[PDB]
Amino acid sequence: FDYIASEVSKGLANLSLELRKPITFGVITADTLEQAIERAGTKHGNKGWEAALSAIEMANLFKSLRSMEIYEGKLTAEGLRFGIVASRFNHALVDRLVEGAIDCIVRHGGREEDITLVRVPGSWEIPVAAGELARKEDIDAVIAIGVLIR
Amino acid sequence: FDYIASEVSKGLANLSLELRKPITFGVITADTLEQAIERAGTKHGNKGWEAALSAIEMANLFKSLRSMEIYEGKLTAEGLRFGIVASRFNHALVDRLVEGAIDCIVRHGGREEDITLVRVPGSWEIPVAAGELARKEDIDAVIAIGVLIR
Amino acid sequence: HFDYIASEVSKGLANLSLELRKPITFGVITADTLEQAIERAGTKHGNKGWEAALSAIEMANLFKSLRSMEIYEGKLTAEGLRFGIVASRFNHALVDRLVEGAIDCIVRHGGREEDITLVRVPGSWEIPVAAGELARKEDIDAVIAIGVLIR
Amino acid sequence: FDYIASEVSKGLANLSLELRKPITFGVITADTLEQAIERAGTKHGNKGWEAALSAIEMANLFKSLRSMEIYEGKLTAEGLRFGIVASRFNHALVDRLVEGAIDCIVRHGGREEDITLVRVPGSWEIPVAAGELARKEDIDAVIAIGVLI
Amino acid sequence: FDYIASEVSKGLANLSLELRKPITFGVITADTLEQAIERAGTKHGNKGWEAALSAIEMANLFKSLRSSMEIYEGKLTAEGLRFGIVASRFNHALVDRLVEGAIDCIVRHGGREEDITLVRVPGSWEIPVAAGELARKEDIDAVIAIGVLIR
Amino acid sequence: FDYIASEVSKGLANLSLELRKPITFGVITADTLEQAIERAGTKHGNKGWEAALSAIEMANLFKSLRSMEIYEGKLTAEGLRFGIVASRFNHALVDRLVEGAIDCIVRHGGREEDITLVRVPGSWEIPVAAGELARKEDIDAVIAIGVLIR
Amino acid sequence: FDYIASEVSKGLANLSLELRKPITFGVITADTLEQAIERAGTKHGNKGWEAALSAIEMANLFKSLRSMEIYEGKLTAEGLRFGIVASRFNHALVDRLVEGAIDCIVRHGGREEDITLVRVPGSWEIPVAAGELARKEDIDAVIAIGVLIR
Amino acid sequence: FDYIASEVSKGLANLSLELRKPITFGVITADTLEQAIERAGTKHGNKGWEAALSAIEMANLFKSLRSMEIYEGKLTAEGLRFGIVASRFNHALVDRLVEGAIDCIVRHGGREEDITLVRVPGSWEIPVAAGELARKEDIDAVIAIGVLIR
Repeated sequence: FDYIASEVSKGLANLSLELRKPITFGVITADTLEQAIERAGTKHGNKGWEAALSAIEMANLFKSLRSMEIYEGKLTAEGLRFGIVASRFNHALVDRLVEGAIDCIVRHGGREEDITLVRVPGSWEIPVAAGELARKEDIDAVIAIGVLIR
Repeated sequence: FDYIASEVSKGLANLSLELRKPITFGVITADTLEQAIERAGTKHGNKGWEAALSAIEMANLFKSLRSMEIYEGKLTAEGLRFGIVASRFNHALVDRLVEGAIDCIVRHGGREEDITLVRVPGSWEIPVAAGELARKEDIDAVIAIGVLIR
Repeated sequence: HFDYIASEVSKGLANLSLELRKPITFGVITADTLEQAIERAGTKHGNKGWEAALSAIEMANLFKSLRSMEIYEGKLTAEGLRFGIVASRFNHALVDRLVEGAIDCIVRHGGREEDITLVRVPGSWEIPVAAGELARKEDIDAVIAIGVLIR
Repeated sequence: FDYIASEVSKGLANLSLELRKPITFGVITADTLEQAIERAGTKHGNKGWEAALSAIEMANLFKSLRSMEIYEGKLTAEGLRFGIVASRFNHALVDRLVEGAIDCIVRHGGREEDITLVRVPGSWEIPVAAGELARKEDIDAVIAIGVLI
Repeated sequence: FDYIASEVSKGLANLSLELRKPITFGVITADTLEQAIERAGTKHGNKGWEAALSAIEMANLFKSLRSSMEIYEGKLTAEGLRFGIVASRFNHALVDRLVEGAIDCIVRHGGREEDITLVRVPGSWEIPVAAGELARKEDIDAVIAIGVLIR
Repeated sequence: FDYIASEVSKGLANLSLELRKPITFGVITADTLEQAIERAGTKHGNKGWEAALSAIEMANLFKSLRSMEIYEGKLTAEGLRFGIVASRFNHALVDRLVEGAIDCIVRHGGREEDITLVRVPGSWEIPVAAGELARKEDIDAVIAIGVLIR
Repeated sequence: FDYIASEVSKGLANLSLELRKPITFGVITADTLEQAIERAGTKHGNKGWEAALSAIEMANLFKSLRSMEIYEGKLTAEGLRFGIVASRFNHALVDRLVEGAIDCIVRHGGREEDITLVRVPGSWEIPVAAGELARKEDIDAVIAIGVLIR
Repeated sequence: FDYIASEVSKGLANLSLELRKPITFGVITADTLEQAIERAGTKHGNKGWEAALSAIEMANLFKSLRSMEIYEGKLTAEGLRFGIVASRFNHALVDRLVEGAIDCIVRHGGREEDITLVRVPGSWEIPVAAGELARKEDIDAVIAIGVLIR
């Protein structure tokens, strides 16, 4: 449970730096399933909801980036395209996180036609699968959603 | 304390219903300054930030109102004008809430050019000032920011 | 501020009903513990949404027929009437239960889901101000307010 | 838990002040069942009887008003018009209260032809229902009858 | 209290299956008059109100019965339906309340008082035989039996 | 008791503000009989006497209103037309308070020809009864006399 | 509870004998709610699951029935049509019971389009509704599902 | 002592919202006379002094009201006209508060020729009396001064 968590963290960071595209680390790491529930305990501040919010800000920031000069990202998600990769194990909480992230995009102006969802068997395969979506020229940001119970 | 809080709450409610304009009650009431510090710094976001978010949703919902039909408020505030009333007493926390409210409105797309801010000396004078801002035609939402310490 | 909100909600809805001259049912569950809200949302015989919708149908028919001796009362045939439901978002797990119960009662009494307008609000404070617009719309015959207040 | 009781009391009082028309508050408030049963008895008469008597007295006072001048109303209700609004909850006692109220109006010279009765299912809907009869120009007095357990 | 209650329940059930027509068992069986008062006092409506509601639902269900899977349910719109009611006479203090509740339920649910037939019997022993005649009438869509059984 | 007292207080206050006419709140709110007896049987301390005196000062204030300027009401009751409403329930103390109020006005120069008395069956209908007396242009002040036993 | 349970059981038995069609008695009789929870807590298939299995076997038996010869029914659900009467009372447990019956029929190869489901208000109305379901020609087996709380 | 305090608070708030004119709530509510003294314990921060300061700011704010837009009131009280209503009961502290409020106006530039003082018998009559001054077109702000001992 330690190898997988370390590897996915390293892979996501390396992909983001190499490909120059925002990747959000929406991965739940909990030792107990109860704590994993509390990370998405019926609150609107779900892990997927917060990750989607950060992804929208990062994408808008890179659109402009690519007194003094101040750069920051808006939350206007309209006209943007996002990719989402979700793990399969323990899908009871995974589905909740996916719904929250999709809700955040739609509520802030995103369209479901520009949202691509990919499902993977295990969290170990998240980085390799997300690499394809990140390398796609028609993707502005990538959100990785998973759960790791120890 | 209790009487003042009751007066401002009923005053804002009466103004909202009569004037037909969304008004958010971003007034934090606490018996101890320690509780006020908790409700002002880094707990689940600034209360002014939360109140600004609620005001944005209500403003868009009213704009829309102007199977089964479902009505909901979009969180994008492009072209929506807002008015903020802030107390002066305990400006250490009041300025914190004003920072959160302005940050929410600006980062959600609303330009700061259309934001009007009015300062009042005490919490007792919030309803009367909001009575003028709400009666202005070019105001789409009113946010009241105040602190009540017992 | 549970007490302040509950008092404000009751006062606002009552004043709206008198001023706007249109029935507004108060389907709000006020509880201090989550268990009491679960008890009312468990549909042991019927949830408050079912009961509030039932009362609203009679009120709409009564005003339809009103607007020895004379006795005025409303029937429970909900066909041909349109309803406006305002649902809070806080504790939406129980709110969805109440909304489903109210819709079920209206549908079973001859109503159609096409003639039901649903409005979502973020907080209980925004229930009165949002409900006012639906009541002012002349095509709406009744207003149902559904919400939960936990202390 | 008395939010409904507070709302109906405030609504009725404000209606009377706004429209300048007498409204009688014949509502029994009791958290226990037996006290409501006692108030529906005949030891002091039914509350509907007392409410109807108050409406008659107040209506005559309004008609007369609109050494020291003294204004008071008689208990004769010939030729007047009354609007009675009653709830259905706990109708086992509400029916007797309504019967007593109508009995008082009829036996005090009033005619049932002018008695207009409005039926509501919940006590929350008493003020809004009264908003119609009270706004009618041909209603001399409004009576509100309800039970709150 | 024992034999009479068993016979009336068995007789109504046998008539319902034989004639294939809904028959509601609105019979209050109590060992003490206080229990009768509990079922006579308003508990979300009197037993007659519930019995009439059940009769309406069953009648519409039979009317329908005579995408993924066919689901049939009964609506509460009693328009154009004819009902027959049989009631006992003993303990008429509560019996009149029950029959008034049942009549009020049918009327307020869109039904017309013209299409309601009422038959009175001296004791509960004569309920099944009268119910059989009303059920065998072709112009009857449902039968409601109202009675009280005090031990 | 609680509902009746709150409604009477709010009703008289709203009528006074709306009609801009002085109205005195001479209502005894006691939980026990002895307390009301003390307040309606004080040695030269009748509440009706005190309420009438207050009405005299208010009327003299409004007649004038309608270094620095100072406005005050003189305690002379001459030339004032009063209106009095008296509850019928618990008439034992109501009559005492009415007599005390009449004594105060007459001993200050009031004429019984200028006092109009109206009786109300219950304390609930005091506000509506006083609402008509205050609406006559020839009435200078309104005095409400009532008793509330808990 | 005694009269209801006895009459329901007797009526269903008489209907089965008269109409010559399989009717299974999936009515759970309990004094308290604990017996209902344990018998519906997906132990190895609820009462509805078992009743559906019994109905399928009986339907297969009558398909062919209606040295020595031995007749028995297999556990195939293809080509068989079922009607289910479900009580509305305590629908929180009724849904689990009816779902178990549906799962047994579907997983035995049965198709959902042959299942006709009807809801009844009370347990007393179960026999009369079951009579119409069995009397229809296109119905092969009848399942009665109800909960009796004492 | 509770009815009077609630009624005067409601009356002042309603008058301010209805008439659109600043009204300052300089009313002392203390359970003990010692605490009432401490609210004006020889300090320059008296209740009347603070109320006058708030009144000056509110009046200047409304004069202008009737990057972004920021509105706030100055303390320049010159050329303004104020009305003061003071209760009579317990005048030992009332006179101190009145002197403090007058001192604040004069010290910040106000003139005694534009200050109108009205004295009322009891605190219950403060709202009705203040309504006249508030409705006067030659009054910019109204200050209500009173003491309530419980």
